[PDB]
Amino acid sequence: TYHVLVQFDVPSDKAEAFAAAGLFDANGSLQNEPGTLRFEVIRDENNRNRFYLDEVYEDEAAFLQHCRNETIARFYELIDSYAFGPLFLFKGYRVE
Amino acid sequence: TYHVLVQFDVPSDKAEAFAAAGLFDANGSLQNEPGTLRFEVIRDENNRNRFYLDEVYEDEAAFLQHCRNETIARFYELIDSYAFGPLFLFKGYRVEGGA
Repeated sequence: TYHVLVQFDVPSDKAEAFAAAGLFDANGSLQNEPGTLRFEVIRDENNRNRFYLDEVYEDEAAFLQHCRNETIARFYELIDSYAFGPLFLFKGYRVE
Repeated sequence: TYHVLVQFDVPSDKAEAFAAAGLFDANGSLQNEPGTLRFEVIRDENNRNRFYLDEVYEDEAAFLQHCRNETIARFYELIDSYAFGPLFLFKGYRVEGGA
């Protein structure tokens, strides 16, 4: 499996809005993309502005397909006015 | 849930030894620790030396329990001579209720 960790920063008063947008992305991607296997939104325990998306795909091609799909485009429409990112913390493969 | 992302760097000739140690840590923690819910070893797609541990716990207390248990202690005994880390990339809480 192909694991992609993404980091975003948002104004503190936009944190709840970002989290909703992240779950919108997760909901739509998991449901409609056969290559998208897991998609979690994580809030930093102390940094008031920082969130992480922990994404799992069958392979890199599935991630590139996600990048070309409608849900991620809808996600960016929601956050574009205020968010900073994506910053890719890593892309890698699971050691099974 | 409480999510912890850990990063390690190892010399190239110790990458297989690190993976074996990480697989021991993941299987030993998941099998024996009721608060340890998920534990994945991930190798960077290009960086030959870099590994990540993606750990999920019931709450912060369960991570701190993991930290005081015997599985992690043997993991560090296996990797001490060659590894660089842990570097904590993040600790955080999952936003719940999604599909």
